[PDB]
This record gives sequence, structure tokens and C-alpha cells, in this order.
Amino acid sequence: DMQELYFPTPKLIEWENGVRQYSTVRGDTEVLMSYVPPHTNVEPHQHKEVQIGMVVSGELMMTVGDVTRKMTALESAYIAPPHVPHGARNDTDQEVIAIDIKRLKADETYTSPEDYFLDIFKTRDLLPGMEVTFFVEDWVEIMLAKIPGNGGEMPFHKHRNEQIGICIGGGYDMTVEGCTVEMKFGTAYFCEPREDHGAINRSEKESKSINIFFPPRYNR
Ligand SMILES: O=C(O)C(=O)Cc1ccccc1
Ligand SMILES: [Co+2]
Ligand SMILES: [Co+2]
Repeated sequence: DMQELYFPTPKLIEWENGVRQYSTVRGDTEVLMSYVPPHTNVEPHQHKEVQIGMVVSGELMMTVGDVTRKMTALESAYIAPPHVPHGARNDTDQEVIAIDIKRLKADETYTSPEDYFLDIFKTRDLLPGMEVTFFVEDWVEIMLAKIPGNGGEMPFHKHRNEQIGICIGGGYDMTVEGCTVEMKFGTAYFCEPREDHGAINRSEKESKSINIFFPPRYNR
């Protein structure tokens, strides 16, 4: 009944310059997957919401404040604090696929590295065979996860931490509070604090996801 809560139906945003974005929202948080065409500029802006982002595919020139970093897929993240100007350019011959999370909570303090970009904090197995990679700031933890094929599983559990995520490769069955969805590329899920969730990958190919914790769960 409430599947729309945990797995929001995305809206498509189609710009005139060719950028396409898929918007999923639950309450105070929005997830956007963006496809930016070759040699295309994304005009700078600013807003009261904090913004965290990462490249999923391709290479993107990302600008936050005075800083522009060439972002390689899945190897860095950025945080644009509230009202900090930010924009981007796909300066390559290839499409960029990027992810960004926009958010505003009254009790959160949106710190960031002084030059805005986060590098890999640590890579390691979360469960035997399940490799994860962390990017860590005070109030948020990004965790890349690979769920092995042929039965790879994240057992059901709950935690104080809010947890939001998006599938970025392969497929898997995701369950939140008794609602099971077949995740595919771009599918987003939203877990409020203490909401039951789990996952299994029954396919042959491993499945990749980006999972985000407020506040950090593993590296505090
Ligand atoms: O570590 C957690 O808290 C998780 O929920 C991990 C996870 C990884 C991939 C899909 C669903 C949950
Ligand atoms: Co923005
Ligand atoms: Co969890």
C-alpha cells in the first residue's frame, strides 16, 4: 500500500540543452539522477538545501564555490553547503551520469571539506564477499555497495540512521517495511529511521548501489 513512500515514483525533468533528470522525493530529501550530454554546461546556482553529489558514469568538471574538480566516476563526492554556488560542465565526448541528493533538516549542520570535495575514506567488506566504499563527513556517510550475484544478501535489519539509496548497476530485490521492489539502474529507495529493510541479488551479475546514511552509521 505504502510502497510509494519507500520507493517513490520518479518524475522526469527534460531541459532544452539535453540534460535529463529523474527526481525521487520523500519528505525532506530529494534524489536526482542526471544524464548530461557531451560538451554541455550546467549553469551555476544556489539554494538553501545542502547538496551532495557523485559521478556514476563518465567524467565531470564540477564547480563548488571557487573550486572545480575533475570528478572520476565513483571516486569522489562533493558537498555544496547551503547557498554556496555550484554548477558543472561535461567537458568530454561522452555522456555523464551523475547523482545528487538535496536536503534540508533544521537540526543538521552541513559541514564539508574546505575545498568541498570528499575522497575515498575506506574500502572494505561489509559482509563476507560484499565490498563497500565510504565517503565520510560529520553528518552524512556515502557507502558504495556491491551485492554479489547468485544469492548475495543484506539481511533484514533496522537502525536509528536514516538510509537512502539508489541502484547504479545490475539488479536486485530490495525490501522496505514489507514492500519488495525489483531495483534497476536509477531506482531509488528511502528508509526513515528504524524502518525495516533488506535485500537479495538472485541474478548472475553483481549489483551496485549508492547508499547514504544520516547520520553516519559505520564511520562516526
Ligand atoms: O548497511 C546497511 O545498513 C544496509 O542497509 C546495507 C544495504 C546495502 C545494499 C542494499 C540494501 C542495504
Ligand atoms: Co543545486
Ligand atoms: Co541498513
